[PDB]
Amino acid sequence: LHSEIGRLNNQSLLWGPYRPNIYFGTRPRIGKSLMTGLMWGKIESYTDFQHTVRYTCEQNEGMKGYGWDEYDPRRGGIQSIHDIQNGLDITTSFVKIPGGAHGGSWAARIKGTLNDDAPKDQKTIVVFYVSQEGENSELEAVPSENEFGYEGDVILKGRSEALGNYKLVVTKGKGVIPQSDHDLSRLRGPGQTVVQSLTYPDEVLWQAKPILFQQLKAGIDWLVENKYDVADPPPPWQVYLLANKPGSGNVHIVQKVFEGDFEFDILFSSESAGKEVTSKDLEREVKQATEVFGERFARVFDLKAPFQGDNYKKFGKSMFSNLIGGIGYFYGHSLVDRSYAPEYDEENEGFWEDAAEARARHQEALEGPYELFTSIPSRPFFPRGFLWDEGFHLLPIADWDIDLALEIIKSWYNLMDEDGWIAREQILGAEARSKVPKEFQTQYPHYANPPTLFLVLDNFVERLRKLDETLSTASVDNPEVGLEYLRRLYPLLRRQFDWFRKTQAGDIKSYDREAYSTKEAYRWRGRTVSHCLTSGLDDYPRPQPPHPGELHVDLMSWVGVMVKSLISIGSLLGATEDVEFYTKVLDAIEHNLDDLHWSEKEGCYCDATIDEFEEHKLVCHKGYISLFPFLTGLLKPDSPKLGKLLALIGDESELWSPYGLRSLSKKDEFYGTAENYWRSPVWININYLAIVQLYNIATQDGPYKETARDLYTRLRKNIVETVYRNWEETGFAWEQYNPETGKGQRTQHFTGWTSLVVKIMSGHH
Ligand SMILES: O=[N+]([O-])c1cc(N2CCOCC2)ccc1NCc1cccc(CN2C[C@H](O)[C@@H](O)[C@H](O)[C@H]2CO)c1
Ligand SMILES: *[C@@H]1O[C@H](CO)[C@@H](O)[C@H](O)[C@H]1NC(C)=O
Repeated sequence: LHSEIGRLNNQSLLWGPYRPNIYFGTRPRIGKSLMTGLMWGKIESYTDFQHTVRYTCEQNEGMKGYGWDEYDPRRGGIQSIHDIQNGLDITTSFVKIPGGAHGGSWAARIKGTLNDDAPKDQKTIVVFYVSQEGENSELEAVPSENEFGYEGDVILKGRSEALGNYKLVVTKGKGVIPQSDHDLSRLRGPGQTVVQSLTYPDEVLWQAKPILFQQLKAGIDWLVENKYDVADPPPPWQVYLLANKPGSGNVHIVQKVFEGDFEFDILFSSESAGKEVTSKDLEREVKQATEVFGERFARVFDLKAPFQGDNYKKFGKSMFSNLIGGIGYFYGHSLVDRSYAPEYDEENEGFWEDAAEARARHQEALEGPYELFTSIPSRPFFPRGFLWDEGFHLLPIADWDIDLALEIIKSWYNLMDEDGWIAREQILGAEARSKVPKEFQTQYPHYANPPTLFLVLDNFVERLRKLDETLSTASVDNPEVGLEYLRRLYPLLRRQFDWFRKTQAGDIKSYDREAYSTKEAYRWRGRTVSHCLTSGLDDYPRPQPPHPGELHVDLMSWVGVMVKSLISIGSLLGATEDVEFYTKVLDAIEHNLDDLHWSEKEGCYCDATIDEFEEHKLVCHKGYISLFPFLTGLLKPDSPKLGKLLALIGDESELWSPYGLRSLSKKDEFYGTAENYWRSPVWININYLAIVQLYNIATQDGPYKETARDLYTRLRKNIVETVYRNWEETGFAWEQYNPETGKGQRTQHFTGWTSLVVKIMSGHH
């Protein structure tokens, strides 16, 4: 049955718009196969199209916004693009039609509506770019009956091992198609849909923009050669209309020009399915997917007071649909320093200078290829896998579709090397590398990231204890299937645990360090004078200078989270030897959190170093780090330490702003200094952890139940309304929020863990 659910999840999830780095495109979960991409731009002059054309996601003054209004990767979705520069409101509706043996069929409608400001007769160029990688696959444009291009539909006929036989149709579309009475029309036609069919080596097919412009430039070179000149120039839209040359190749460019409003359809028909897809199919399936999205949303994300209103519901659907709509399929080589240079052990003072010298040897090499199926923080800015972000992304996704969440976790754990390392940042293939400066591509096998993916597995275990609709819950509805998933994953989870203890070890023994345990102490590798990027809290102030004796209380808490998950999953699997080892470790972390990281003087947890005089010194910077044992749920609800942390959380003069908890206390000397990234702003991911833990305490007998209930109620309200007000005014989820003003700041489209807000609204954790 596990096998069967496997095959059905593959077939369900194979096709999608799994190219979140571009406005609209499709690819299957196959490395070397069929990819599609949409381009558009106004053309008003001989030189503006190069500057107006849209392909890869950006955010600037020229784009009002964009995002998914609805999405489910099994069914499809509707995306809205609001383009100020090109005067266009675009709708891309995508829908999946199951059948046959090759992951089924799909359809998309592209709709462009000129905004009020645009000239009514604006000319818009639209390109549908189709590419196919694979040594023994084929794709052919069926020629038109007509001389110069297509009056109707364009038909591509294709074959591969992976997809079988298929046809891809770009429909004629609705809208005015401009006509040229110029002399050139004798040789290029008056104006019509055109197709150019090309071949390049498989590894450059992704470079859609340069491949297009190279064809456009050949077109213009031909005009200059053939006496079309400034005495009598063709109109700009005809100078930029490719000469029709359909045929066979691994690239197919389908170009249309519209005057005013336009729409056209893309119909992908898997031959192994029944009848080929029609525009009527598309319209029907789009209606259906919308009804299904509506029904699932009211079940899965039932928003509780005071967020029951339609305005909060619209907000929730937008925050949710952008998070799940960010799911991409990435394939290619990763850049990795496999030197394991000894400078990376960081056992000396000044270790960051040694580590710099090792990096400057540039021993990194490309390795893989690898594949990843994952949600992303940011389409325009960070369209790739981030290890601790994904833990946050999958909490709402797992509610919606636990089986999808488990596929993504599986995809992440298939990246783990023999040692138990997954790169914190997954830059797979040249297309992914193009969005990243060379200096920042290289991953390091000694750099960890919080294991937030365990928090999702915790939600799954609690659920496992206590056809699309069926597939979505098959791994909890069939406990046999769920246990078997954990059985295969468990060894990887245990390998990572051991990797953390081996590679991120703190030094107790070699200093005057008293503690209940000689084993349990941890230090994030990879820290520089002003940063600790591996912790995920880039510039939170840490002990100065960095030191091999440093201990980080957040890292110990994360190991705590891991052991509690391994106890749970080990138990379900009856790994009794293993569960006994974990239990001793958990008891040891509970004691050493206190002996090594608790400040009675400050009333909070702190990182440690060793002094100028080689003694253990606590270093207290009141903020998120200080709360970590509480945030990761390691503290008993009756703990006096917890009560002191609730006093810090609630204190307006330290962390409590009207807009949520400040990353750093207003009292801390590093408040609003340097880049001020994690040194004051309100971050939705850590606020979410705090809201879940306050709720935990509010729903138990104990001495802080009522303090927790009050703080839970207000914190939930402050975080949701801050993100809501900003979405209302700007159309964006933001990366962080200003604790003085409430404004969203840094990066837009952060869906992204800011989308945790859908879960905070639905409550009942
Ligand atoms: O140096 N940069 O290439 C760079 C460029 C830009 N630009 C691009 C063009 O213009 C607009 C903004 C912005 C920031 C950076 N900073 C470093 C950076 C690298 C990768 C991800 C993140 C975001 N998160 C940071 C979180 O702290 C972490 O926890 C989380 O895991 C991670 C993923 O969400 C930050
Ligand atoms: C989907 O299934 C095929 C064959 O059953 C397999 O090769 C592939 O690995 C599966 N998915 C992924 C991305 O592994």
